[PDB]
Amino acid sequence: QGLLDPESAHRLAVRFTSLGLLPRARFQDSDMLEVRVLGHKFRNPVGIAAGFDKHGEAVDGLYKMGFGFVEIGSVTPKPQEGNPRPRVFRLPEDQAVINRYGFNSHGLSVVEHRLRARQQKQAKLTEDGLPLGVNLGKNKTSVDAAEDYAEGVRVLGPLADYLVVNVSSPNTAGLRSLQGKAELRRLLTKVLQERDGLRRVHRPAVLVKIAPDLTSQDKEDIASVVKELGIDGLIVTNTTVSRPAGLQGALRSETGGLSGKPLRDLSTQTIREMYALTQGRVPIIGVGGVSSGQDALEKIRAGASLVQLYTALTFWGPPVVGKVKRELEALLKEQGFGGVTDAIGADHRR
Ligand SMILES: Cc1cc2nc3c(=O)[nH]c(=O)nc-3n(C[C@H](O)[C@H](O)[C@H](O)COP(=O)(O)O)c2cc1C
Ligand SMILES: CCc1oc(=O)c(Cc2c(O)c(CC=C(C)C)c(O)c(C(C)=O)c2O)c(O)c1C
Ligand SMILES: O=C(O)c1cc(=O)[nH]c(=O)[nH]1
Repeated sequence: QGLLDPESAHRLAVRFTSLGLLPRARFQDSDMLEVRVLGHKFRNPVGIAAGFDKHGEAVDGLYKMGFGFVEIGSVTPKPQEGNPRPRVFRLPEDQAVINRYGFNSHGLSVVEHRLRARQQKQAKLTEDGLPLGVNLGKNKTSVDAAEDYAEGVRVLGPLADYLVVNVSSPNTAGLRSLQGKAELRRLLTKVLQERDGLRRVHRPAVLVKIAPDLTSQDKEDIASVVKELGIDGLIVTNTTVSRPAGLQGALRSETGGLSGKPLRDLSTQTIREMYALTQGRVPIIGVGGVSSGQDALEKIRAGASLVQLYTALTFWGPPVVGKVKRELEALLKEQGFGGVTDAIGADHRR
């Protein structure tokens, strides 16, 4: 996969994963790694971040890889092609990636039928501690962003353990302004009303996924709206449009969202701030630059109940999943935690 262009390599990775051609992971999850949050049991706290399986093609292969939960998407209401290629760039010297896909999506109807073909299989997986998240986006030309998200709630909500209102892609014009207070309250009120209108066994948790580039005011406002409306959780963070000092990759000045190691601590600090602003009462899924057990535990101690990764998988391969989990269990023991749950937010209680 490293030898092809990055997008072609990704498509080959998705196809290979979907076929199950990867040997089943050998790491057996210990009880120490179980987390109960968002109304569900998670066998382990390490998920695949949105973007790897944009269209829901490889869910079962990803569980076989050892992920404790899978998030697909972002999915847009209508199919759309995204930006012209190339739109994904490797920064090997930084263990980073820059992408500007622009919400390439098979669309709600195609993804709906894909998930329906395995809906009862997923119900059993969820009951066994392996939940499914669905990340919702908006079409490029849509005139009414809230209605795009409402359509996603109605169509894929009934197939999801949790939904993500992705208002933080750097690659759709105007999207991140949906993170402002008034716009976000109106958008999330509509999303939650649509969610509440689904039948009980088809009613997912709703989370908001936020950028790492927010001002202090932006974060205060998001925290306020999340508590006012009863939003079920936050995903922290998407990719960054910043370019931290010190990037070495030749492609560092490509337009797009930066992921991987240069994002890691910006993400951890955003988790830390959002946990404090919500008094530790709002579950956080922490994501950005996780490639080791230490990376995972730092985000958990900062306030994350669960973590996700994507970019590290494309540098270290499938073994990184078991590596993170084994290192995490060892660090929890070394630091005197009974399990993941005991470590959530621990830095704030020092
Ligand atoms: C190529 C690529 C595509 C992505 N697509 C999406 C997406 O469609 N929706 C979304 O919410 N996040 C998307 N992300 C963001 C990731 O879910 C994650 O938030 C971010 O990459 C940081 O995690 P990482 O450093 O482990 O990759 C994408 C990231 C990458 C690298
Ligand atoms: C869009 C971001 C992006 O997404 C990808 O999916 C890949 C492919 C890829 C990979 O998925 C895995 C993980 C292997 C699986 C079978 C799932 C890899 O181990 C590698 C390598 C070199 O080891 C790999 O290149 C990318 O290169 C990039 C830049
Ligand atoms: O371009 C996309 O589709 C995309 C990239 C990214 O980093 N984040 C996101 O939410 N969408």
